[PDB]
Amino acid sequence: FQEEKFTHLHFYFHDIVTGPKPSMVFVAEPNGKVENALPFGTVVAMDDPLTAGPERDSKLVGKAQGIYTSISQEEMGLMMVMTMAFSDGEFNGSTLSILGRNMIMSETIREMAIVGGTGAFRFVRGYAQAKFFSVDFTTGDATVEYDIFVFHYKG
Amino acid sequence: FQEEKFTHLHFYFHDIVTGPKPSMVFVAEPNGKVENALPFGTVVAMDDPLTAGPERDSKLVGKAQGIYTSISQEEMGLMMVMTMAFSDGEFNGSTLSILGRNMIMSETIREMAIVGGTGAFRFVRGYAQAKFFSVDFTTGDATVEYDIFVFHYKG
Amino acid sequence: FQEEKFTHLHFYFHDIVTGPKPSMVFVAEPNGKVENALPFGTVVAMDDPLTAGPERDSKLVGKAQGIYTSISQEEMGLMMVMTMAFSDGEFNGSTLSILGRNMIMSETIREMAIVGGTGAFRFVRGYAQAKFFSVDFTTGDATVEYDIFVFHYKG
Repeated sequence: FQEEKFTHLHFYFHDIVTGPKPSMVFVAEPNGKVENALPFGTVVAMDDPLTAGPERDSKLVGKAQGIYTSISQEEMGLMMVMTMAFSDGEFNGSTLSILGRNMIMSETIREMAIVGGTGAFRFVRGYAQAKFFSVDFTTGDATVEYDIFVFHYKG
Repeated sequence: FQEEKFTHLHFYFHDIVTGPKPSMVFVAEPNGKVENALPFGTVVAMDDPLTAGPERDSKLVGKAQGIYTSISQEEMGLMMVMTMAFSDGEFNGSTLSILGRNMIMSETIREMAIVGGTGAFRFVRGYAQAKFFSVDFTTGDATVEYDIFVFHYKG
Repeated sequence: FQEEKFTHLHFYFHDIVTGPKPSMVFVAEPNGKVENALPFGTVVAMDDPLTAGPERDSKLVGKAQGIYTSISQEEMGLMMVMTMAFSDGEFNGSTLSILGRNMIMSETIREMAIVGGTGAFRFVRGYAQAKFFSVDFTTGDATVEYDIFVFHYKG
């Protein structure tokens, strides 16, 4: 391929459901609630911290902001529609966009396309691989390890 | 163009509204219901079978999973935000992403960009053409013929 | 880069909240209403005119159709999930897709990736820059200047 730059991004995504300041909010629950899962059709909006380490209080490097939707009638699976926006590193203000299926119950390493980027990631080509560091299905709290491989151009 | 592989995909998308196990669910209906249409602002989540033939019981080849939104005040038109995920063929586990307008009342052949892909379709370039095989606007039941033309790389 | 065509698009986006025929509708308001802002998790569907000039009654060149979501807990910021569809110009029926963060309170020039296109914009590569012409946060009425730079191919 012809891109001028390659970058490996590695960080941890936190969906914080419990506690006094959750990172998300239910947008729609057309099938109500069920224990340990999000019923088909549930939509959640997220403002989720991205950190350098698995720990919530490790260095904040960005936010994953968007919505996820429960899109499977047979198991819990999510559609992620979101940006990853970076704020304390080598591409402050730059973003990556994701529109990807996320089969959190049946795939251990989950691939999502990078469908766009801005700033340093204008015209980006790339992909993301997500895997759990920790998940509690009774509450929804999750810490998700991301590796993103992006090919892009001079800023 | 420079891609190493080309694939023509051809299948049928089923939005099943009637019957004992619909494939979709209303997420939001801010303008209620109207006969034979989805009012502006309506959002539906889908877990829609993709089959090799027009018949519902023909070979299941994947699922179209995501949301569609009624986005026109003047006619019924949809925005599709979804993945197509393939499960019984040459690219099991691979997906394609669509973020496209879908003017089901005023275009007979409807083009939607492939905005991303995974697995076999990592780094994909392509487009989809959709046209009705059958539609019942009084219920919403629809069978939609898809041709997708994708350019991609070795797995 | 290798594209055969380049096009500079310039137009004005109107989100019309006040008046007898708003261009949008609230889809979900999980955190209710607040003065001068859209609370985190709010989703709006839009059928927004695109015009050649800042004036609402200047030449209609297309529609921006999709949803925007309030995705920040700390300031008002939007995720745009939408198509721009053109109707009275050099690419009638063609569309561009956007999946981008839109930090309307903290960035004066806001970049969004073009994540796909159709028709004349099949296989497009490009980006959008948005900046206010006018905004009234007490009502939500906004006129937004867009420049879009797209690289594409013969039709």
